[PDB]
Amino acid sequence: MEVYYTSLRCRCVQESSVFIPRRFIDRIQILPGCPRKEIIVWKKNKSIVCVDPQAEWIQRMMEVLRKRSSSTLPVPVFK
Repeated sequence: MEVYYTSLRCRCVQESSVFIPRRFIDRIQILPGCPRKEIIVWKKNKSIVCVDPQAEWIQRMMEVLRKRSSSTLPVPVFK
């Protein structure tokens, strides 16, 4: 799915829902002036893609990355 936004307030005018495998992704920006949330994917081949925030795969990948930023911490020590 591809969505086009006549709106002039957001930098993402065109969003895609097509799956982007994790191995080709460098980084993902989350933007909560623009009245809607944006997810901008920086691919490993220097291209940029705005992603449909409602796509299932991107919600699943974000859940994984958020759960991992607390799972590779050093193991605390007590007493």
